[PDB]
Amino acid sequence: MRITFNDVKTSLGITESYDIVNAIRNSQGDNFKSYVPLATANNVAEVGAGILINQTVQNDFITSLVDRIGLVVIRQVSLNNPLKKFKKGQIPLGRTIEEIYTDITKEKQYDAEEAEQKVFEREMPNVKTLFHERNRQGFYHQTIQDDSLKTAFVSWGNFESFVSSIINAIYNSAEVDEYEYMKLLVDNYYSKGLFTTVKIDEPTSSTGALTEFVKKMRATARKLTLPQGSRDWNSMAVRTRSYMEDLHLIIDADLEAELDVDVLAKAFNMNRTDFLGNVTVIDGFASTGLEAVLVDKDWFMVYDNLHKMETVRNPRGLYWNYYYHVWQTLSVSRFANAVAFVSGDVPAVTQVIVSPNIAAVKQGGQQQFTAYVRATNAKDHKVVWSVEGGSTGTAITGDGLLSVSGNEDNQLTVKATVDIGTEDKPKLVVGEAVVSIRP
Amino acid sequence: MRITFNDVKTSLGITESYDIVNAIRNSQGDNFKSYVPLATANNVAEVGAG
Amino acid sequence: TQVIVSPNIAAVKQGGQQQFTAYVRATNAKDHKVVWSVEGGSTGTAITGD
Amino acid sequence: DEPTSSTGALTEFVKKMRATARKLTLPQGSRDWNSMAVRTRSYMEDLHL
Repeated sequence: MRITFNDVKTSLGITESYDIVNAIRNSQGDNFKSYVPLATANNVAEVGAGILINQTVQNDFITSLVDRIGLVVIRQVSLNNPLKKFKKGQIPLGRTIEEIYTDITKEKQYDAEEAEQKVFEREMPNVKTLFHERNRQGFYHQTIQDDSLKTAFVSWGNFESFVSSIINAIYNSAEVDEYEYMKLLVDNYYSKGLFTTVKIDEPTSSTGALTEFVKKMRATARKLTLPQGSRDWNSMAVRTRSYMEDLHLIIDADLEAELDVDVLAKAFNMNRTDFLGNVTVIDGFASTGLEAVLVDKDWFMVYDNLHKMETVRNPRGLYWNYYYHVWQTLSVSRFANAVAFVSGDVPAVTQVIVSPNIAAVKQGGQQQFTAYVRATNAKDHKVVWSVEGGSTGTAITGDGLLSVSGNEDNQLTVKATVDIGTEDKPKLVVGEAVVSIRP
Repeated sequence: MRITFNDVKTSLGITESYDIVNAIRNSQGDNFKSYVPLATANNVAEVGAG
Repeated sequence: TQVIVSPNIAAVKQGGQQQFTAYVRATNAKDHKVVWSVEGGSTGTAITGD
Repeated sequence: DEPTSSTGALTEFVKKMRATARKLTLPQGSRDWNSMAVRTRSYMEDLHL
């Protein structure tokens, strides 16, 4: 079989901003006057950018002879992912990971007249759980047809180098895809509205506020590690604590350069104006608003289940097949602190969290729910509660107390909604919880 | 006693600013072009937050 | 500034298919839509929007 | 004025704080910084901000 091409131009997919040969020819004392004395300028400009598809060229002196190629160079590259340090061990058996967290309780006023009748009363501890599963199962497939590949080389060294490059491409692809999956984790988390958003663009004073972003980042990092804890920085609304040595700040190259040229080059004793967490620089995020993300070491929940490679030879077709199987689980923990720095515009409310998300009540019982809205601004918004159970008799008050009718058997859905849009154009942010009924 | 739950969504209390899977699918020169070649991206996006 | 088609040289049979990707060098942050065409001049040959 | 209004207000606040701290610990004492208006003296090591 012969594969041949005809009528191929040197300027195949080139869009010209301007014609350099015409500019040189038509220059009159312009910046192109330096190239006027050059004699073989058109020939250099015609083929100086390289050729995509080559064709046989006859020799200049003798038209019968053809021109040969005198050099062959093989280009090699090796890639790694910089986020591999956030991975955990392996899971050889099982599929699901369970994570449990016990929160804090409230203080009760001291009383003896009341205590004399409720000694054996019980108070349910507050505890939440979430689950992680294996979700990545892929393989990389390539083929090597060495007998058909022999004709493209005249040197065994070049042939072997090309085969080795083909082999290395598989591992390069695996590393690149792993990095992209890890970045997709953060982008998905931001897209689902589970971060706490801090604006780093609006300043508090028009007096040369070129340090507003670094001041905000420093303050946020400082208040992330207050000893008494807080429940404003995690998507499960649990009072937790962070440590300074376990905080990782993933930022952008342009942000790093901006900080370095703006504050570090002009600050005396720059230790008072640097970042606080462990800094890792990447090539930006996918979402519009993200500029930097500050997370905890326990935020990542990435494990690898399988890594293997297997080959098979086709003797009728005279070739080799390589398969590289990778199985992994990629997830994040909602119990860990995570904040995202935004330099654009954001909605008034990002999410609403109902603290009891799973409940089981009897036909005459009651359940109390609490709601936490994540408002970017300082404006306070009210929640409204509803129940989509269906039976008549079950009702929820405005505070968040749900009572269940004595005759009812179906799964109840408790919703708390907040309105942030205008009239006739409503926009709603909803938190939800599920209630089962004991018989 | 036997407490069970039936027909529970995987997006119980989640309100999304934008659909990440739709953004990846309908991408032409955007910042998701690196996510386009990913094979099992839908499952990771679906169960990546717990 | 330019648009680069990742496979620039291809060889296919009369019943085969090929996949091409386009990379657009955009100076600004705006997003632009690519449109594909074939100038072979034969009926029955087609290219999709993807 | 305000610690965050501008860069001059912050340094003015620093000046006022330093002056107050200096005059709270004069050896002769002062009945100017307590609710009982009694003449008392503080120490720099015991001052907390």
